[PDB]
Amino acid sequence: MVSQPIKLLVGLANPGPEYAKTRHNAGAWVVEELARIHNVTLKNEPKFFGLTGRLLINSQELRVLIPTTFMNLSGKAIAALANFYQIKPEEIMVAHDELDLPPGVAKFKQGGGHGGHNGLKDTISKLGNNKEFYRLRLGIGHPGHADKVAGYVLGKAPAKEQECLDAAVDESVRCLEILMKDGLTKAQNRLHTFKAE
Repeated sequence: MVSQPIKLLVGLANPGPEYAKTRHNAGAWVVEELARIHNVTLKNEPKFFGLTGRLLINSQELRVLIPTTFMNLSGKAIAALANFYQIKPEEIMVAHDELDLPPGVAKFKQGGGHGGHNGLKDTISKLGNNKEFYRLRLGIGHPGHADKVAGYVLGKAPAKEQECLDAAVDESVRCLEILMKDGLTKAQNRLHTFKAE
């Protein structure tokens, strides 16, 4: 129950209103919703290259971060904040859009590659070439063709598809609450049975 590894939750993003509802900001959506439910307004802290907060959830202290960097420079923010607060890579969960899962699905994972995701790739680099941070993989689906991936992830999902996304965001937030109460195994056990329809 009370033991779980996460001290910092990061939602990857590109900055500003034109990118806010693009697929590549899916991780930020999770952080935004968790903050909203827990009555925290994020603070722009230039020292941390991002928007930051602190939540108390089942007596566990959870810091949150939405970088204001380019997506490919996300690691600057994550490292700056984690090094200041003495948070290890293994105590970070990074929420991000996942091409290899469909809209409406999300999964937790420890470690792994970047999958060609520019934010994950920088995060690995800037955390001392350490892959062993946790991930919240928010499915966004994948276009046919490799050459279309950048355009796809920088696009806005159409309405019905966005409903599936928003439903997975919602469950992901519920399951982050469960992570903080019941631990990772039970949180994962619930999240991995979810599929938005």
